[PDB]
Amino acid sequence: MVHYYRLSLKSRQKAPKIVNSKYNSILNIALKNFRLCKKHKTKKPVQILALLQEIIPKSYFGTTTNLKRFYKVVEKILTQSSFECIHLSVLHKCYDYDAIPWLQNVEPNLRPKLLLKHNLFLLDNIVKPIIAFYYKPIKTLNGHEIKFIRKEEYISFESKVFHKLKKMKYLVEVQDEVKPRGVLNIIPKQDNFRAIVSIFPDSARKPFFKLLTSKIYKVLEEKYKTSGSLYTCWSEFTQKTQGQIYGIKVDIRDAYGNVKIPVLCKLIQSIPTHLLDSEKKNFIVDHISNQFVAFRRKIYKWNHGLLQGDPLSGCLCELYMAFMDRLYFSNLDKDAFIHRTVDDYFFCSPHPHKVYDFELLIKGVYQVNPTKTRTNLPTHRHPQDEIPYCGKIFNLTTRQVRTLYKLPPNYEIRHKFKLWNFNNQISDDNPARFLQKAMDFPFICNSFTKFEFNTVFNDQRTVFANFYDAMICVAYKFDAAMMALRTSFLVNDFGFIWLVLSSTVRAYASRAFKKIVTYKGGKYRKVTFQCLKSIAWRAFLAVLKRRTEIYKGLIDRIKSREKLTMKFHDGEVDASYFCKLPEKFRFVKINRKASI
RNA sequence: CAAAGAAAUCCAGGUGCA
DNA sequence: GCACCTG
DNA sequence: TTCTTTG
Ligand SMILES: Nc1nc2c(ncn2[C@H]2C[C@H](O)[C@@H](COP(=O)(O)OP(=O)(O)OP(=O)(O)O)O2)c(=O)[nH]1
Ligand SMILES: [Ca+2]
Repeated sequence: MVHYYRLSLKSRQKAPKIVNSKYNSILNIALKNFRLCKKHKTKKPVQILALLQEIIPKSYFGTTTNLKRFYKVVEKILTQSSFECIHLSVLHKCYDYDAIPWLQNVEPNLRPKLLLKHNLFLLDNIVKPIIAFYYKPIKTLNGHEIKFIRKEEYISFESKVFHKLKKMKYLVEVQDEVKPRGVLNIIPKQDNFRAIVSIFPDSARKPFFKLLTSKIYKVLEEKYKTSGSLYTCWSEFTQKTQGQIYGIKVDIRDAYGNVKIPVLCKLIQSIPTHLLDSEKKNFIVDHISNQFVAFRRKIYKWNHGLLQGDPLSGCLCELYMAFMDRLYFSNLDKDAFIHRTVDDYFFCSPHPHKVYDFELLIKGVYQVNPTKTRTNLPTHRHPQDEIPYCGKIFNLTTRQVRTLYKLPPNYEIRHKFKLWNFNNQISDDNPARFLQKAMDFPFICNSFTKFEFNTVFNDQRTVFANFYDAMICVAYKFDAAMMALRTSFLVNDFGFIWLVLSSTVRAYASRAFKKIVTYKGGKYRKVTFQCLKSIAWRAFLAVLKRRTEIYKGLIDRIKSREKLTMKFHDGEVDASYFCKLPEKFRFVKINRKASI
């Protein structure tokens, strides 16, 4: 039933001085060296694997190659993603049992069991504790990526921010007997920070909060102009605009923090009575006026707009922005396009000065985050025709929409994928089931929308490009799962791989084909299932070719068994885009190596 | 002083999947 | 329930 | 880098 070992540090344990009789005495040496290792702690940087080599004697491992099996697991811990696991059997399979000196008295029957127990003891009582002793795992919020930060460096960063917040009077200490609603967490955010409350899990008032949220959204639906969907707005705008489109995307700085609580309170109190009780109005006003958080053994009032991480802040920020929109961003020209997602505005017009006027208007009403502004206005510093907005890239010149992929340089793309689920575990002899979950649709489904696959404003050229890019992601997930099979399942025979990949190619082409038919428009010429299959195969080939030694036989079947010919039925499509990794995808890191 | 342990990743909405 | 996305 | 709780 229990197949997985979690890589996360939370599973660590307090080590004893010695082990009991049924554990072998060899661990006492590592325990002794472990305590001695901490007495030598230096601010100077440390390499964990080097430290373990001073802690765990070679004689524990027997052969130096048996040591490598264990340390490969540690290296995975040092480079883990959120939720990542390994198979427990990795801790005892294929070890050289004849060469482990402290097992030579145990019967051949009982050896693997004992090695699992001692390896687990080392990992849970020495390895993970020594990592946690030196480092703090920071969840970076780019996929499931984790970065390990020296504790001194993390505390120093956190103390800078906390001092700012007190100095600005955003955080004000109250008496320690005031009850807080959660714990303040300062998360690193690309050289900046995100102050959130981690809300205390209170399941008693969750139904009440859902009720209040539903009430606020009914106020919004009933009393405020409901914007068309982003897709409908772009479709109608591109259809009626004949010239060059000009446009701007802007982002509000510190959006929740700059909600003016006195204005929001007045707004809530003016909601009509049939839409919100007097008690519920008073409850919300009291709720957002008295925000109390715990931090480092003290209790603070939060006095900077709405607390990020409180469940009610979401619908209340929307209420505030809808009000701002009614006051300031309504009755705009019929010519123009506008759409707002939370604090992000996308404004376009065929008239450049109207885009300029909108920028001036938005900058008078809000404080803008100027690092996030994107525009093709010629007067601006670095104009560009591709505007990122709501996870898509809108090309103002060609009117084409492409999926936005967030892949910084030297980003390990495996951090995007959740290959292991501790609640739904898969046996080490069921590699097929592991791959089946890895190739399921939902993780990539946001690249399979009407934005990518319509032929209303998108040409076939960009429909095919969107599909190829999505299948590049799928192929990278397949590769990441394959790495997991060989290092954790220890799969020897890979016969079934050809079929899963064939079924996966066909399932994804079939999903794209249906979306293309559903969202067909005037730019549709001819899209064939066969052309989509060929594109999907070429995406896999482009990714598999990054490890041609491992995938040589697989690459060779693809080329000898599958038709890779692409009848685009559109002379504007460029075939060479489908013969190589797109540039955004060409530089992602695919080899994991510990740095700490 | 020594050791041990702790220093808390949350929320709304969306796509959907099956 | 799952696993992605937006802010 | 702090805070408890125990040698
Ligand atoms: N609880 C929570 N709220 C979030 C998260 N991401 C965004 N929000 C909410 C609160 C932010 O104020 C608002 C705008 O999102 P941003 O990502 O633009 O952050 P912010 O505007 O706070 O700061 P900025 O100056 O743009 O870096 O959306 C999140 O991960 N957790
Ligand atoms: Ca913002």
